[PDB]
Amino acid sequence: SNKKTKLIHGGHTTDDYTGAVTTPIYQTSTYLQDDIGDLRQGYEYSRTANPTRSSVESVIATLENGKHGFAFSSGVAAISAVVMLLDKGDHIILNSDVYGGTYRALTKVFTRFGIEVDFVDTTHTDSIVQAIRPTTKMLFIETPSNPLLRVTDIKKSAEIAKEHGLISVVDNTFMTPYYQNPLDLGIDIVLHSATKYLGGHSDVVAGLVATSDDKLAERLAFISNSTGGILGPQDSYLLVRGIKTLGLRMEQINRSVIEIIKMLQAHPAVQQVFHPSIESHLNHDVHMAQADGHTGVIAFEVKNTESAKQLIKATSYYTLAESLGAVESLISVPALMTHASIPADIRAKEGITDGLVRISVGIEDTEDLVDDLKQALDTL
Amino acid sequence: SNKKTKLIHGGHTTDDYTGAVTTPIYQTSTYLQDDIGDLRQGYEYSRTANPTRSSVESVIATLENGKHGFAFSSGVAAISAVVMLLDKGDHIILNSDVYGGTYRALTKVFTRFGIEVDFVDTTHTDSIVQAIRPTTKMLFIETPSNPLLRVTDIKKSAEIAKEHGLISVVDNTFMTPYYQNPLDLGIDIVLHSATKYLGGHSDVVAGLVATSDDKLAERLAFISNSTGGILGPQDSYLLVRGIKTLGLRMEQINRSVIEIIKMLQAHPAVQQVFHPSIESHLNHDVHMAQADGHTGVIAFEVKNTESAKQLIKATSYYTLAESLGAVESLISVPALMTHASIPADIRAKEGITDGLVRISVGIEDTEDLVDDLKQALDTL
Amino acid sequence: SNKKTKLIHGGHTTDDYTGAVTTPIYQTSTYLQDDIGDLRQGYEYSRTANPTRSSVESVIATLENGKHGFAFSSGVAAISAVVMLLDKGDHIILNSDVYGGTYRALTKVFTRFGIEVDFVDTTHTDSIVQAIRPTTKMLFIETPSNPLLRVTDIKKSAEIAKEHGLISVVDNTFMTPYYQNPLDLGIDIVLHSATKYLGGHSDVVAGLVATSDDKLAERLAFISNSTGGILGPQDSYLLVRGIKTLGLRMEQINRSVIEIIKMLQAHPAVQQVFHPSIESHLNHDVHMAQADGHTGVIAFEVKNTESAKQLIKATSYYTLAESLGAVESLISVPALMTHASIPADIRAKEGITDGLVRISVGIEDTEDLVDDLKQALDTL
Amino acid sequence: SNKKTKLIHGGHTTDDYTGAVTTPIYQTSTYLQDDIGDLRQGYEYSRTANPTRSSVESVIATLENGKHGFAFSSGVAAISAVVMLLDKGDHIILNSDVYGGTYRALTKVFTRFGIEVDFVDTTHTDSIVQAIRPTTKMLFIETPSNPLLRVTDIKKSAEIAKEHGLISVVDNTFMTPYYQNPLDLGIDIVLHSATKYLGGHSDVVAGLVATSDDKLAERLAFISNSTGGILGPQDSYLLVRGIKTLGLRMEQINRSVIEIIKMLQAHPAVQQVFHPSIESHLNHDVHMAQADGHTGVIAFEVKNTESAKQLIKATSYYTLAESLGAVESLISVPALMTHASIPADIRAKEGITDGLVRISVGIEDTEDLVDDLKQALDTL
Ligand SMILES: *Cc1c(COP(=O)(O)O)cnc(C)c1O
Ligand SMILES: *Cc1c(COP(=O)(O)O)cnc(C)c1O
Ligand SMILES: *Cc1c(COP(=O)(O)O)cnc(C)c1O
Ligand SMILES: *Cc1c(COP(=O)(O)O)cnc(C)c1O
Ligand code: NA
Ligand code: NA
Ligand code: NA
Ligand code: NA
Ligand code: NA
Ligand code: NA
Ligand code: NA
Ligand code: NA
Repeated sequence: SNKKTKLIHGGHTTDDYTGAVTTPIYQTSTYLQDDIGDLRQGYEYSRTANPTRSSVESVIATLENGKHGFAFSSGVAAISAVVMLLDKGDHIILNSDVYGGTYRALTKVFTRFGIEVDFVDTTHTDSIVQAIRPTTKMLFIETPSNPLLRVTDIKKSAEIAKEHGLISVVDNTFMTPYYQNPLDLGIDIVLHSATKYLGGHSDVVAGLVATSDDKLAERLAFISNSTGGILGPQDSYLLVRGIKTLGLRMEQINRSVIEIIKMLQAHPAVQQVFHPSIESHLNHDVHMAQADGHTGVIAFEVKNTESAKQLIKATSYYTLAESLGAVESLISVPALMTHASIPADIRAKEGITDGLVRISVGIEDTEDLVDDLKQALDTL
Repeated sequence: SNKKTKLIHGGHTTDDYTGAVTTPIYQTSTYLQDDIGDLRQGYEYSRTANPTRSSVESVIATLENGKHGFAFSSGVAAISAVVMLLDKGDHIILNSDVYGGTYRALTKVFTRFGIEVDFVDTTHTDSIVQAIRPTTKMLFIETPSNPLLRVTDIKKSAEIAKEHGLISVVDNTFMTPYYQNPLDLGIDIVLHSATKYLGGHSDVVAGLVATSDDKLAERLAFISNSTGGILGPQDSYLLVRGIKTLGLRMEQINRSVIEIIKMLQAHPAVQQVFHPSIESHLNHDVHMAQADGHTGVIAFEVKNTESAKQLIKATSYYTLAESLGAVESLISVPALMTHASIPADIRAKEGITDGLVRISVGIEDTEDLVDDLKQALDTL
Repeated sequence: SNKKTKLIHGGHTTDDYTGAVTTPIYQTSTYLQDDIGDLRQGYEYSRTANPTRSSVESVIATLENGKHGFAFSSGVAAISAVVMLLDKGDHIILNSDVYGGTYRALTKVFTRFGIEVDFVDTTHTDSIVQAIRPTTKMLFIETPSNPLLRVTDIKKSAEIAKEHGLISVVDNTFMTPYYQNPLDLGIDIVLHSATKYLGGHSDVVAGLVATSDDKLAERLAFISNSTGGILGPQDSYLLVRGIKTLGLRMEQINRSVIEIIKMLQAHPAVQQVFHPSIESHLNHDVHMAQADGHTGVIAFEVKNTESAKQLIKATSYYTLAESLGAVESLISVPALMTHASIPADIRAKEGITDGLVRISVGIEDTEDLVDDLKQALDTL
Repeated sequence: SNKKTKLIHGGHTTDDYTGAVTTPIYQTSTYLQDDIGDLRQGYEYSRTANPTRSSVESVIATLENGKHGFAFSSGVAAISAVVMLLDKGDHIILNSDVYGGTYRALTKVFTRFGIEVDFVDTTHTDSIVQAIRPTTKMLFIETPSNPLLRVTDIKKSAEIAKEHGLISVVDNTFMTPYYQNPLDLGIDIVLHSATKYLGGHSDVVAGLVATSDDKLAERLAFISNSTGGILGPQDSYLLVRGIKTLGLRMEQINRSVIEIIKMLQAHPAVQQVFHPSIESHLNHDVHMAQADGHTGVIAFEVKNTESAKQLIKATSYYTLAESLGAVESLISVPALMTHASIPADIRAKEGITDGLVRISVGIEDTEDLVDDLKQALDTL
């Protein structure tokens, strides 16, 4: 029925055999066959299928309202598998500010295999239509994006993709299936870095993919089996376990996000704040139309590198580390940690200023997170 | 010093911090930074590097006498990473009877990305020289191969590759580093399905890669980080644990292999036996020159499908399952399980007869394995 | 600062060495010594101390505002260790309705070792004073109790224990440290079946003990080391992980508990409801004075065995299984599952009627849990 | 049939449900019941029984030729459970040099519960007969003992126990079931610290118990369920995995033991050597009558503390750490590490001289272990 119930009872996460109320961890590579070709429960080799992996695959399919789930050894392994649906000479349209690892994979790996990519500003969906070439096969969209949280209209992207025969893909990592369901809006394939919110505890690197399309699912299964970027059973188990509390975690994070944004907007040492909940944010109305909650990632401007570093030193409850979606609140400086490759003038042009801070809101008490960040900002 | 000592004390498999005599399992995705960019021990994000994965990587590099190790989510993920060293338009020479998963990946995935492949009979190394095209970049060799155990001269392959500027790769799964060290013979890259002998216990799917080449290592690290087919920490730990007993297991397997082959050659219901220890086997002398032991995989002919199936039913200690390198002895019928896709007439032409049986010798008592298989053959 | 923050940042649950943001899993039994007797970080043998176990021990000590934590292989192993603080001839006072496993251990194991026990109704604390013998050494109190949720005044129990030289112990399983802190009220020792709420995911059997008393801690450490009921590192890790979401889970459970109790009190097929939040419940005022929330365990009466069984069959979201504190809502019938040993007439006398149902409220959506249980009650 | 085959195929270590060739890890606390009291496969609560624990229990029962197995959180938890078969006023006879942890448990824990113990020299079995009191209920024997490897006649001990109505117990840790089977010689109960050889990889703390006696098994099951010192599922799994290679490891260790003892006896810086394989060792003939191999623990005398410490510093392949039965060879000095509590004069009287060295032989190459220890002895 409701979302918090579906998180607990959706998917197959018990043992039919013993009745165990959690998925057994099948730390195994192969399976007895009673006769040649007769598989007791359909398992024959863990790369092809593993019962613990099958459990987390059924969870993500259920939560995204798809039919088929796939678990990969990382988010970028999921992305790489989806890109390998295409051939040399095929073309992909992506949003201009995709995740750095996605940008790296596409422009430094798959470009050597002859896949062509263009990065366009998808906040206006007619820019997608202009970029469509005769060779375009795929539209790949993150929303909201990192680190400036640009929003793309998912449903219009799906219609454009359908009209032009494109496979549509949404990287739904930042919103999670608790708040945004791209398959319900016509998207062909949805994927996640489960390393972030889904696992939720900073202790699994994993990617998840769901689709309702039988033929796309069969092609993904073939690629997964052939290139072998499969999630292991122990990580599959920890993913299933972490997903149980996804709703509670996301709701705590959202309460804190609202209060933190009020504080940031009021504070004199903060300039621009980037988050889709802000009413003046581009495509705010579009985000509310396609999601019923918010990501915990917020970016905001302080004055310069020195203020950003002192902010980090002065906070007691914001932890300096890579990644997002932890139970701890995380803090980082994109210009130094994710975009330090880009020359400074182009960084500034894109809005990645020296004093741009990104926080990933965790599940600490709301008042503590607000008060801690405010008192640290007061030291500026 | 000697091999069994190096298995125990080679690589870094203790905890410098606590002194723990086994590698801690870092079930973690990210790492505190004391200041922006300052990593306490060089770790920042588990996809890029994880201390448990680093441990198994240092073991495989040590055991193969290389400098750099890489752990992937499966054997075929390791193979896929190595193939991705090449670009569209590049050409690969492989032995004609490569592992089915390798054949599938190359001819159904990477061919769509414009990598060109030819499968040639490398048992004569001048067939490699004939196949070399202006676009050839890589020579990929398994030895001995599956399921007929064809042997390829590793050292001459390495010289040919050096002379023509080719990256040379050996799939060393069947022999393990305990018996065959391709990097010592001039090969650029050695790889393994650690799913088999290295893990040794049928409970991890994993691939391992080693090289001494700094620049190839840097390219593999970039591909691993970008396409994300990384082995998880729990599987990395179980791999390190299984490798400790590799020498004892391989030596038990070899004692049984010798006795089983004597029995098979003497038995009237057995026709041809395929194994590199047989003196009339093609390139027997070459195998002894490049290895100091034997794989546990043996193939042999019985009369037909019915005899093969009754053999399986009559054995008490041979287990019908996919994979090899278990502690249990495994039995299978290639024509029904690995080559059933190939039309029957071409199967017979290649020597994959209906009555071709493959066994993977385990670590059960030698006399039991010999006696069990003999009494089952007597029922034919 | 506030409770939800302390759950995330309290205790030592990172790796000082690598910076890993989660506790490494030390699957290890022993530790290198640089010289005889010099331990790098104080570890020498995992039974005596293990760094992953040390992490969960520091969490429970922090959450209960104690100084010393201890992790055992189960709740009853923790209880057994605490009982072994006493000698033959010593006497224990416990509440009359202690957990069945505690009753079993005391009256069928430790009674054979000459420990004497009396079970008294501690809802009136003067009954403790009357039961105190010259040989009494320990007062052991659960509050609230199972399955009728009787409440005992913790602070008065602590004063009585101090006045008469008794070691005071509270089994704080049902309330968790999120809502009730016995050490802050003068109790000597607090313990938990971490199998329930603390782990929270039905996937660890474990006991935890905390104290502020240096000398009691030293005696518990000696008993733990000597009788060896230690929690393993993998379970220790999963406990630390589950505790992160304890606050969010308990708060969801409490919202559902309030609404479910309203429904139960209004429903015509329900007679008596047992829960400390009900204002007419014995020692309701005492519970509010010593706790700032509620357990998720509720008991209530339907008509008979048949109604209880049909209730179970008609619910979609209440799961029939043993244990409590899961993310799933659990349902059971004490007279058939925990008290079937007791003759029926004595069952009825104690209030364990045939139609007494116990539910453990999980973290499903509140409206679903209320509506599901109501519609099932309507079928009666 | 033969021992190495029984190690692989004995016990139930596959999944009947999926066919998985390894035991699934049931990281779970509780189990769905289809109706009240109807258990799908007999499981209801993991403390009472867990399917992964059940697997390792069936292995130890099979390997010791018993009927019932029990897995505890440590060796001393197994010992404590067996001691709790007795009541206050009952008396136990143990060998005079039992393991220090066993001595500690008995004389500092269970003595407070009124169990009486006498430690006698069981190398002459008539000393057992003399020590038998009217209150004696149990005979507890280690053979061979630590650190001087005294041998006790198991079969005569069993007959004495039967004649006088005693429960007989053998701590079979040092020999393992691969070489010595006390239940076959009439002993009632056999137990192990699986922390040592059985796990074999220094990464599990665990105890195992086997018996053929239905009534003793029922009493052990009740004590295990009631005091809760149960082994967890992950450790149970690693135990099952480690036991697979027990035969190969023990045989490698035995080859090295023979050669090392030759070297030690010939070396001028070595005085007495203690090991049951030495023909002049007390009860050498008795050991050969009840075992078909040897423990890897050897003790030998050098001159003094300084020589012992320099020996440790000069070895490359002997590791200074607590415990035994690792894949690594371990070295220690009892007078400083296990018997430093005992005054020096009594240490010397018992034979625990300052220069007494204990080694636990691992699975490194035999020639390396011999040569390394010899060259280090030459520096004396
Ligand atoms: C309610 C519920 C569903 C239905 O989810 P929708 O959001 O309506 O698609 C599925 N599974 C479970 C377990 C549920 O409780
Ligand atoms: C002997 C030894 C080596 C050297 O191995 P080679 O085969 O000579 O290359 C390396 N590491 C360890 C731990 C050794 O014992
Ligand atoms: C707030 C806080 C504490 C203090 O907890 P009290 O309830 O005041 O005893 C301890 N640790 C952490 C991490 C905290 O945030
Ligand atoms: C041979 C064998 C046995 C019999 O063992 P004994 O030592 O004769 O008691 C039991 N189980 C298996 C799997 C065996 O192979
Ligand atoms: Na479900
Ligand atoms: Na669709
Ligand atoms: Na080493
Ligand atoms: Na080279
Ligand atoms: Na902390
Ligand atoms: Na106190
Ligand atoms: Na078996
Ligand atoms: Na007997």
